[PDB]
Amino acid sequence: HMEIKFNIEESKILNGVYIITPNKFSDLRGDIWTAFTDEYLSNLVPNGIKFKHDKFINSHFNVLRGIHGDVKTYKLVTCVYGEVHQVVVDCRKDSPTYLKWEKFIISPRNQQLILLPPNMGNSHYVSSKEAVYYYKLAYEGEYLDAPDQFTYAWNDERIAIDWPTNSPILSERDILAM
Amino acid sequence: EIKFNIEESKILNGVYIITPNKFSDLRGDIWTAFTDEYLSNLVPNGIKFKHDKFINSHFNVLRGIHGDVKTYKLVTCVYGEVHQVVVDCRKDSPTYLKWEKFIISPRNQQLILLPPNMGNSHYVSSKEAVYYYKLAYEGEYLDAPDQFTYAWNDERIAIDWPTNSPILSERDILAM
Ligand SMILES: Nc1nc2c(ncn2[C@@H]2O[C@H](COP(=O)(O)OP(=O)(O)O)[C@@H](O)[C@H]2O)c(=O)[nH]1
Ligand SMILES: Nc1nc2c(ncn2[C@@H]2O[C@H](COP(=O)(O)OP(=O)(O)O)[C@@H](O)[C@H]2O)c(=O)[nH]1
Ligand SMILES: [Cl-]
Ligand SMILES: [Cl-]
Repeated sequence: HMEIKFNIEESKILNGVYIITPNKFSDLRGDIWTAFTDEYLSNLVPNGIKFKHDKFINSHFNVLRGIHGDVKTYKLVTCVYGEVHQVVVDCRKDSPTYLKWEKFIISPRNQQLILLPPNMGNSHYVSSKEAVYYYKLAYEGEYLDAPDQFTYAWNDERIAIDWPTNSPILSERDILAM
Repeated sequence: EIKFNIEESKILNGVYIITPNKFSDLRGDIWTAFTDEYLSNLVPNGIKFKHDKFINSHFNVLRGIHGDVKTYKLVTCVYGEVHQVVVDCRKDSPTYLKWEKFIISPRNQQLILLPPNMGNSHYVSSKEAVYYYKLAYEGEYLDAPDQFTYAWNDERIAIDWPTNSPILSERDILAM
C-alpha cells in the first residue's frame, strides 16, 4: 500500500528469467505503483549494465509481435493497460531449455514485470481491445535495431507456443519469419 | 532512428518539452520515452533517472499540486488523456505561480521535464488514463510527508481546469 516493495521470483523452468511483482497504493481515484528503482532491481543485471532505455508499444486486439531478441539486451517487460500473453523463448543453444518457452498473462489486475536476459526470444499477443506494453532495456553501447536482431516465427513448429489465435495481425518482418 | 525534439518552455524557464517520434503501422505504435544518451543532459552531473512510476486514474480525477526540494520529473500519459499542469513553485523565479498546460495523450505524446520545487498536477479527461513518471534524485525517495501541496484551484495560480468538481484525495482537499 504505502512503502515501495517488490517480490522477485526466478522462473522455475527458464534459468535467469525473473517475475517481479510490485505492490500498489489503491483508492477510489485508481492506483500508484513503482515499476522500477535502481536500489531494488539494478542487481538483476550483471555489473555496470544499466537499464537506460524505456519503450512503449501500443497494440490492437489480436496483434502478435515477435519472436525477437539479440545478444546485448536485458528486457524488463509488463502491460500497464489491457492484457497480453507475454511469451519468453529460451534461445540459448547451451541451455537445457533451448527453444522451450514460458507464458505470463500480464495486465494491471496481475501486474508482473518479466526480466529476460539477452539471447532470449521476446513476444506478446494482445488479448484485450487495446494494450500498452512497457519495457526497460539494459545494454552497453548502441541499441540493436531490427536488422541486427534475430526473428523466430510466432508459430515455429520446434518452439510450438500455445497462442489463442491462428490469424494474428503481423508485421512483414514477423510474416517473413514464417 | 529514435528521434527526440528537446524544446524549453516559452513560459517557465528550466521546463523542457520532449517530443518522441513513433513507428506506426497496422499493429499500433512503437516509441522510446527515454534514453540516458538523449535525455541525461536535462539533469545535473551525478543525478540519474533511477525510479519509474505509473499512476492509473479514472475520469475526472485531479491529482496535485505536488512538489519537493530535490526531484526532477519526466511525466507523460501513455494511455487516455490528461490536462498536465506544471506550476512554477520556485519563489526566487520571476514566474512563481505561473503555469503551463499540456493536453497529453497517445495523439500528443509530449514528455514534460520538471525541475525541483515545481508544482506537478494532472486532470483525467478520458474514461481512464495511465500517467507515466520518471524520477531523478540523489538519496532516498521523498514521499508525501516530505512534499509540498498547492491547492488545485488556488486563485493566486488561477489554473484553467475543465471542471469545478474534480475527484480529489484528502491531501488535495486539505490544500483547499
Ligand atoms: N505502493 C506504493 N505506494 C505509493 C507509491 N507512491 C505513492 N504511494 C502511496 O500512495 C499514497 C498517496 O501518495 P501521494 O503522493 O499523496 O499520491 P498522489 O495523489 O497520486 O500524488 C501515500 O500513502 C503514498 O505512500 C508507490 O510507488 N508504491
Ligand atoms: N521511432 C522509433 N521507431 C522504432 C522504435 N523501435 C522500433 N522502431 C522501428 O519500428 C519498426 C518495427 O520494429 P521491430 O523491432 O521490428 O518492431 P516489433 O516488431 O514491434 O518489435 C522498425 O522499422 C524499427 O526501426 C522506437 O523506439 N522508435
Ligand atoms: Cl522485444
Ligand atoms: Cl508528482
